Amino acid sequence: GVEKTAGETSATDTGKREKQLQQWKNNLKNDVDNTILSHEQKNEFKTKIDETNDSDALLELENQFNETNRLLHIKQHEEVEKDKKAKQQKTLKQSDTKV
Repeated sequence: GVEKTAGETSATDTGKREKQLQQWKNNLKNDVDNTILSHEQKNEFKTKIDETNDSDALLELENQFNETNRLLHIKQHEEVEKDKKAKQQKTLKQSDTKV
């Protein structure tokens, strides 16, 4: 059928679906703000979530911030253990008997 039609290709649709998207966008930006993402990363995801009408790319943004947050919980845990169990460094004796 049609392709990338060079002209005045103006979509009169997406205005109704946007209402449904807005509630979903609020949900995603809430989770993004509740997660341990950096100040820049929170704003970074929120911007995309608002600008994206593409439901598939919104599903991708979920996969992205949940991944970023997961990577953060793993990285930051090791950095917490670094200070919390810094017994081979100038630190108090938090002798955390745990692995």
